[PDB]
Amino acid sequence: MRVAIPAEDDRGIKSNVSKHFGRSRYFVFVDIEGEDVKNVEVVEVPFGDLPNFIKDHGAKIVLTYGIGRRAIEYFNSLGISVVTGVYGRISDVIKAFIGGKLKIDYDWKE
Amino acid sequence: MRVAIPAEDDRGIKSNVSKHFGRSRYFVFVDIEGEDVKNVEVVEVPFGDLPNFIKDHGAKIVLTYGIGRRAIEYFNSLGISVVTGVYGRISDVIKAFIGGKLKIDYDWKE
Repeated sequence: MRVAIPAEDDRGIKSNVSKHFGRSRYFVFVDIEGEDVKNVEVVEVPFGDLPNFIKDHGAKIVLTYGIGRRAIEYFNSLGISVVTGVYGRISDVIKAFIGGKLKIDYDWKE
Repeated sequence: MRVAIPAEDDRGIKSNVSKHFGRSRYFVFVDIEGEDVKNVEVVEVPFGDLPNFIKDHGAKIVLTYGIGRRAIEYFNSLGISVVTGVYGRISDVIKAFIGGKLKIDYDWKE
């Protein structure tokens, strides 16, 4: 399926998850088929804009560090699932995600 | 992909989303391919048990009404996304989910 990830840099799968969704200016869209990463797409954000931006790009899951409750709810209303507390290099996150061992910062709100 | 939903009854896609994940005794697993529902599987729960139960059944998304923060985090650590605030007949939820128009109870915590 297609997974969306806010990036800190325009470095694609070598960038880190941006700590603030919403203020982030690059997103990485990763097409996953089984254990296999079939496509990486690295685009920039323009300027419920952001959620609609993500939905318009086909992403059905969003992996983020921090994101507001309202944004999560807006995502959810669009049938999009959000994972919070994710940090680190996006390449590592995608490998963790595929293998059921994601590293979550439980304390991302404090 | 495969979506897991806690059911109030053993009525499958005719049951409602159970209002309490965790105390629920039936789950519905729905295989979705595009706009198409390819398979429905209606099983019962035994007796991070529940999350592992869901992961062991191949579900990568969980749609729930209420669920605890700890359970969500545990799901997330297993690379599983959770949607909260979902209620109603499971057949209606699945149709909403596929079309980007899910109806969310923003106030499911109060």
